[PDB]
Amino acid sequence: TLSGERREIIRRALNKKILVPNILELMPAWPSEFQPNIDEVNVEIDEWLKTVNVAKEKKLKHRARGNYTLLAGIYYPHCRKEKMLALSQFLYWIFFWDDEIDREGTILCCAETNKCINDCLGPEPNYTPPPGSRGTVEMLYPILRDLRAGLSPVSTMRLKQELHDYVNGVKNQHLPNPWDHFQMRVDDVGVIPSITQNEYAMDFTLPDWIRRHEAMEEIVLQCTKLTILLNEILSLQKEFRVSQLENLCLLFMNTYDMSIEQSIHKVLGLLKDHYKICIEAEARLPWSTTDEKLNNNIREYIRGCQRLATGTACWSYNCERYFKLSQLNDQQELLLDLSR
Ligand SMILES: C/C=C(\C)CC/C=C(\C)CCC=C(C)C
Ligand SMILES: [Mg+2]
Repeated sequence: TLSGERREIIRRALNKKILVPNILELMPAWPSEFQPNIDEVNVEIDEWLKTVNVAKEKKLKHRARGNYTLLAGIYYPHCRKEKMLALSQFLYWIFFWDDEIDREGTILCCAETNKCINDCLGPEPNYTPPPGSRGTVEMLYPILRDLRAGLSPVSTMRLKQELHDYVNGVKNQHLPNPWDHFQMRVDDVGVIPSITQNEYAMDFTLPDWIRRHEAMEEIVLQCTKLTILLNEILSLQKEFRVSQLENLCLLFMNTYDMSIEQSIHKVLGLLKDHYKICIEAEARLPWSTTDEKLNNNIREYIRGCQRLATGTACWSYNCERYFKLSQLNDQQELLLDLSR
């Protein structure tokens, strides 16, 4: 039965301590940087959060442990400070929304959220939340409006589809097979809208014909996979402690009777594989022989993709969403601790 499988995983992983190498070292060509106005933007974010209709203690737990302005600051380290506000607000939205979301309640929330996405990003814009909107939907209307104000319709269409994909993936969601779990996250994970928001952050539009080029599709895919893989390792302690066993490390343990150490090693191996694929795709991009602006846009778009992966790791090593920062030693090696 499913309960026997879950119970045995818990039995095998309980109280295990695993030292994880610094994941940033597995992506050595891709540097991590910090937007220089994070503190100033956080002051704005704190004033804004007072107006958000999410419980005070919940907003504060996210602000304290997640501190998503820092995440935006690492995703978008070269944007101007004026862009940082909407970018930080969006991350507060998606984490609040994911937190707050009972099959009926989920279906209703997803429908109201998809409606907001259509209202704000679709061909007949309406930025006014319907009366009686829940807090995590009401707050999304002005965020999408502000993002759309700094986006071409080309980029807006991609953001719209990507947000629908995220919301519908949440709606749709034996222990599962590890590869089924991985592929589901590759389709469903909320990271692609962050790649598109680099176009907002750096005020440019990547043309569709380049976005659809096999090598650019590959880079987006590889960076999505890399972000998932490192998140599986970095979130293992958090998820195991609330008995959320659908973590890739535990699924490798279950399906293949791997030890927890072997399974983490396997995920780290996949990270290195997909990084090398990603790097090799750059040579195949349709770089222009003449157009500096176009090539700067291609460069910025792929740096945005790479920063999703390095930035999610770097942020995880600089906040307390996933573990206590005392669990890092002086080499940024993480001592996971699956105690309860
Ligand atoms: C799966 C979580 C991560 C890869 C961390 C970075 C992800 C985002 C910034 C958007 C996803 C938001 C969620 C609440 C899952
Ligand atoms: Mg996770």
